[PDB]
Amino acid sequence: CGVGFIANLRGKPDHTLVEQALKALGCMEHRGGCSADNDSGDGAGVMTAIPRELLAQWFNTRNLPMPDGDRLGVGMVFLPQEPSAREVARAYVEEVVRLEKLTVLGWREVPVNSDVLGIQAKNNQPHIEQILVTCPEGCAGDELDRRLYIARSIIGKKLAEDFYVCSFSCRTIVYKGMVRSIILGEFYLDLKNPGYTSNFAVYHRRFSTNTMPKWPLAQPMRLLGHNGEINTLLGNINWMAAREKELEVSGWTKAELEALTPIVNQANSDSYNLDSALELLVRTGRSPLEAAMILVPEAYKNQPALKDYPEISDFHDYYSGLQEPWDGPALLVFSDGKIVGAGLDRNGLRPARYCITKDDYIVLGSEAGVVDLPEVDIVEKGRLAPGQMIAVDLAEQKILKNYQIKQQAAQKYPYGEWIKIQDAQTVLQQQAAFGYTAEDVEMVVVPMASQGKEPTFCMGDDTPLAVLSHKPRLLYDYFKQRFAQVTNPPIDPLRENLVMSLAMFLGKRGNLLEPKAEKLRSPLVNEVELQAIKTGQLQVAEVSTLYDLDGVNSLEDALTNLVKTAIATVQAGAEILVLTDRPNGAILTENQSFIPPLLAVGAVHHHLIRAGLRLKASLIVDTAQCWSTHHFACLVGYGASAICPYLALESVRQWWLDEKTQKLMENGRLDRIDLPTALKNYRQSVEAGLFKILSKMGISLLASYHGAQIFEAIGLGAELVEYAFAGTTSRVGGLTIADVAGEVMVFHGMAFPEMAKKLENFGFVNYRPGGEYHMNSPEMSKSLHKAVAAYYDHYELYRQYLKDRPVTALRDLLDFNADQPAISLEEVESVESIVKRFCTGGMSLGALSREAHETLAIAMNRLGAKSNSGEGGEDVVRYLTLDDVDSEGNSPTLPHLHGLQNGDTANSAIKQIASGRFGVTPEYLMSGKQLEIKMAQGAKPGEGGQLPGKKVSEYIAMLRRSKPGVTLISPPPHHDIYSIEDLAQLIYDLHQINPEAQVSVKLVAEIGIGTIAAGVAKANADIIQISGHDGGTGASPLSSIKHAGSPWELGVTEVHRVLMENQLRDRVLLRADGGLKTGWDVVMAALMGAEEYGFGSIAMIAEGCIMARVCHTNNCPVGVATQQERLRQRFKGVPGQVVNFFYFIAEEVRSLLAHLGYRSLDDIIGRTDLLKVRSDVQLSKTQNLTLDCLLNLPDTKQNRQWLNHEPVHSNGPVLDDDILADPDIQEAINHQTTATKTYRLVNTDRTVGTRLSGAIAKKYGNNGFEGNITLNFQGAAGQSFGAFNLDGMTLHLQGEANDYVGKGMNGGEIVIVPHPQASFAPEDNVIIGNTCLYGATGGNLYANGRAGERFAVRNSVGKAVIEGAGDHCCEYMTGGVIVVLGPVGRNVGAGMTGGLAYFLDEVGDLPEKINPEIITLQRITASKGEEQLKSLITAHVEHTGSPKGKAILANWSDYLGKFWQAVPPSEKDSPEANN
Ligand SMILES: Cc1cc2nc3c(=O)[nH]c(=O)nc-3n(C[C@H](O)[C@H](O)[C@H](O)COP(=O)(O)O)c2cc1C
Ligand code: F3S
Repeated sequence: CGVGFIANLRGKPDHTLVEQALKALGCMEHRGGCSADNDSGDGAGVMTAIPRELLAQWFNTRNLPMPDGDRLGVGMVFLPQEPSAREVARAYVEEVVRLEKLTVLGWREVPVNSDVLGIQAKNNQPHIEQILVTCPEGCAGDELDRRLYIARSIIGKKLAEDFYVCSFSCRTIVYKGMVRSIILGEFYLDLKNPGYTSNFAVYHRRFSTNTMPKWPLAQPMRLLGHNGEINTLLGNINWMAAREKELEVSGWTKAELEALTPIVNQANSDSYNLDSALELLVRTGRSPLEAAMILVPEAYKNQPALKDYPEISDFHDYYSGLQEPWDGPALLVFSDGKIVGAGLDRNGLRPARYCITKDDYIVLGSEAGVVDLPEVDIVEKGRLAPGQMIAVDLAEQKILKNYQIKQQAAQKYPYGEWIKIQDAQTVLQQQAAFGYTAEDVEMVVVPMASQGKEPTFCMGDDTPLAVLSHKPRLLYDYFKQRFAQVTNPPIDPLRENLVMSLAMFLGKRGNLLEPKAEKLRSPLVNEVELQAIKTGQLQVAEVSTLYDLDGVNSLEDALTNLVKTAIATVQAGAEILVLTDRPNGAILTENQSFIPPLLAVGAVHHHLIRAGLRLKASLIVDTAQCWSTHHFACLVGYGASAICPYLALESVRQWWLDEKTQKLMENGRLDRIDLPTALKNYRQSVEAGLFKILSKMGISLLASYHGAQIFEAIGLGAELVEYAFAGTTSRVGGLTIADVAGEVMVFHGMAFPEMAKKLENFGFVNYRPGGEYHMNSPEMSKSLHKAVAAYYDHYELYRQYLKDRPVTALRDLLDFNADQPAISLEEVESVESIVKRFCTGGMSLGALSREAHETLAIAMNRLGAKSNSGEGGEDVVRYLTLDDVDSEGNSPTLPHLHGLQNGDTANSAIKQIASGRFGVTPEYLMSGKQLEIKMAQGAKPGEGGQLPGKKVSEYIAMLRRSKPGVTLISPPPHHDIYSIEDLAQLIYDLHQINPEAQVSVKLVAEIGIGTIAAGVAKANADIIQISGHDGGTGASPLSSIKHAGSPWELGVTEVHRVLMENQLRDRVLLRADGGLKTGWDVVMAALMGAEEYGFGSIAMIAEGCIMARVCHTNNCPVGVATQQERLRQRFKGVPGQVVNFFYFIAEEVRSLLAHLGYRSLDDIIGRTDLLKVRSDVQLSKTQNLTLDCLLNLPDTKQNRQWLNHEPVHSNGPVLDDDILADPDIQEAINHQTTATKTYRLVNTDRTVGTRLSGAIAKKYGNNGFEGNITLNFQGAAGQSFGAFNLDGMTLHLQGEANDYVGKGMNGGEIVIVPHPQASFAPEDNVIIGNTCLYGATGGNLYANGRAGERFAVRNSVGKAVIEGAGDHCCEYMTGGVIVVLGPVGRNVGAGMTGGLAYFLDEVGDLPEKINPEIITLQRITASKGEEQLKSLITAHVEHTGSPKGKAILANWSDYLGKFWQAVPPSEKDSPEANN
């Protein structure tokens, strides 16, 4: 979406504003979507004041007296087209408008031209009329709106696509529609009438993820335009909706509150809900600014910019207790009519530029150069940093973030006033009972306890799902974490922790609406915090999570009573309920059985909501059965406000208090571990894991994660879910309350009846004979390895093990159901033809040895399929076909590979763009048939790539242009894609640089993917890939391998269905992967919707992986996942083996096509109707699964056209196309020419100069060019200005630019300069957006102006001078030189790992702001430092003329003093930070 406002303070309403408002929506067009029409838009809208002049003519014609401005009041109404129904509708409006003592002067029909709508939108178009109203008592502004608010909310109970009130006020009005942006005024004629005039205007261009427009969903709402995604929606709604009965305020009546009855609702969009909630806060006596701060509060902690403002620190501390944040990225834009303004999500994930004149004429919006003021008169040119609002007030005043927040700091204050004032070894079998296992403690509790970080592992989740396994499992295991993919970003929990919190509030949440004067650091609480708390504010009835045996028979009863006990106890005054499994002291064999802590905490939490009582108390779960990071997050997820994991804490006590352990600590394990540390490590590890999990979804506060239920269950059933976990999806439906009972029995049996010596080991993490099954055993793989190596008996073995297995994934419950006669292999398409559909899938060069990696590329190239470069860059040497190959199978260009032919190439068909941008270079991008945006990977969705330092050889360091020793943890988000439009932009950058390349977007299966893919389709992508949780990794958290992401059967299916329903299916190719190792696997993926099929681990195995499982170690005994030369030498494995492997899989595909009866995989894809549920299978845990989700897909027997895709989507006529169209092809082809050109830019002009860069890149790679093409530009530049700039390319910006300047820049220069006619201070005024220089790789950027956040985010070699910045300055920087000449927001060094930066922060406040995890603040001390800093600060001036530049430069000897230099422990010893 795009958004803004325009305000005029010092004038009376004019038309120009309206005019400008509309022009501005024009420039939002790329931030918006269109329907299947390619024409109707996802929405476009405009809020203004009442065009009291225009309405004047209605009154005249009717011979009627026009009421006072404060007393007129106007409904913009969408009504049924059908006459009879439109009168029923009209009669209702009036029925209720009359029910508040109001009077209807009548209706105005709204002049429209339906002829410009696109066929879809026109088909759907409601009939639009404005109702004009008054109060005979004499009501006014506030009171009238108050009544009108009540009115619209009542009419809202009948809301329908045909029947919706867009706005009903005496102050503002909304014209909005399913039109494309510049069509708005074309459609609504009122907006092109010179009688239309307003002081302000909010505008909004929407971007939806479907193709079926609903007029109400267009969007400036009744009160705000909202651009973003509430990632916490379910929680926020659930809390908000429990407030609903006890609403209570100043003289608002109890029946007037019961009138807004449901002020929020799961079925509406985050935005309709936000607007609603925000509305309620305003109508009950707060200004839009304040209420925003209540619901979408800043991150206030550690903010040195609130030194002088302890008011607002306190007014957040207060509310932080009352109301959880509506998280997710968000630019809000609102007007009361009285006030109008904008503010950002806590994290500042959307752009927001403002512009101000001498006459306080203000202009905010997602983009800089949009409403065209006369620059000679701009006074400020600002932006909102994360948290900031900016506002206007009718009494002619702008209002910057600070006065602002102070103004509700001043009032209702009590802030910092009312705040202040507020022994055996039974353990070894308790442990069994509560479900502990040999591995749970050895592999998880211990590592947390000893190293203080949850364990790391490799490879994918090999074993079957909880509901299909035969081994016992917790209830926790049935819940997979959901995470952010395109729709919204993850945040970095380590680099950006400063923004989060695990605080939790034990008080009962009172009244939001009344600020009356009348707290857990972390959710984990020790036996100490627990004693402490059980004193606390209130007493705290234990409810037995326990129950006896026989007679009071089932877990069904025990649950029931617990709820009743719980309900009953809360009624009787209890403000905290510790649910224990340890009531009155002890756990027995007669206390025979538990309510699993997750199942209880859901029950009491939902049942209480149904009781209308949750806001009353708050929940502590006091349990044994909770030790693992995930465990904790289920709990907080479904209710728990805090956890005392009394047994986990206990299992650490016993471990450290043990001879074996105590002994090793004297030599072997770290005897730097007093029991106080072993425990302080155990929790500090639990905390880092919570932080992590939240971040996977972009969530800052456990307070927000709390109600919200950020999971998708798999194998829970219909009633089980409704009872305990209401509103969580389980599209597969298994476990009954009985069945969960039966499971807890399975390991209740084994601590009690029997005997206790060591908890059992079930091969969960690591293959074992006795234990859980694994698709990839060291044995299956040696047998497959020897099979490929020949050219049989190993397939016997090999397939054998693959028969031998139980159910493992959902495709196993399925089977074929042919609909045509069997056929002969000889009719079927050839092995050669199928093999083109295969992909080897993208494992990084770091992760794998170059031997292993280059080999896959060769076999894949041979088959005419594709392999994939992972996130590691690619060695340039690879882009060349081999001649040097000789008789022995060796070749000088790649001396470490074997069995090469002479047509061979090791260049990767697919080239990956991941969050770290590691190799991402103009020629990189250009050697590449396809380009992949890695949104996420199956082993670890919310997270980002991970490369232990051990593995960063110099080679890897060279390829990644990063530092030899140093660990590489890439950022969770791409700093580039904070939203769907953002995605759309990156695709366009890519199509822009290599128009020839297809662009894929790689997602992980999880509920919601279908909706995301719809958007990706609309964002012009060429291929979507669905990865399952199955997938492999060279290193991930173990919790993640076992807990994040759903199965690809759910992914592909959903993507396939939603795209078909949305009519986008033809737009896009579907690649599926995750645990595919077999013809049958491919066929199942095909039936399910996939057209291409990916293989990681088996390609690996086929090259010689055993399944050691030590990838993260650098030890592959076998040369595959190491960088160690010794081990690499052991690499057996030749392209021919991976070639032959793929030919097997193919062959097996041909035979399946034969039993099914079709000639070609093309004929099969999507024919889900060829699947039936299998006759043999029975599970151990439940009677069956529901498989509607896999079987009910769109018929595909006839409609097969979606299977024909255009070769490559295009960016359209683009400015670069003209540039590349004159006398330039000379400066290029004659390797050495100068060329100057000059052009006007408007901010539709995106990615400028990038395609020229590609054109040069393609002919002389990164460095072959000695030309001097200069392109000077003027105006406001679009996203990605100068991206991937080469040497020999210089770009001039007379003007300003937007986000991502110099994204990917490789070489050359970019110079940006306000326009001379400015009269403002450059250094004091913004000139560039967020994420400039992103993964810069060389080149130089100079800019007189501030820049926004993440300046030089992942800079590897780029140099720059700017004059101020937002937060996250130099975020994951790694090399190069950044010079900043003005203030700079906080977190200034997060994970920066090499390179030098020099600030100059004269408020002197810099070290309070800096991130201290790694970089060090020095004062320039070494001369060559000076010399480095000068020539830069000088260059800037020679390219620019900077005033602050020239200043320092002539008083070189003064500013140079306190003026800090940032040194990563790595440039520590270099001629510029030492001597
Ligand atoms: C050792 C290893 C390293 C991987 N590295 C990456 C990575 O660099 N980027 C990425 O998108 N996927 C990576 N993957 C996942 C693959 O892209 C692919 O999706 C996955 O291997 C398919 O699952 P499968 O192993 O079951 O066949 C890696 C997988 C493994 C086995
Ligand atoms: S499991 Fe990994 S540790 Fe080596 S054996 Fe396979 S590459």
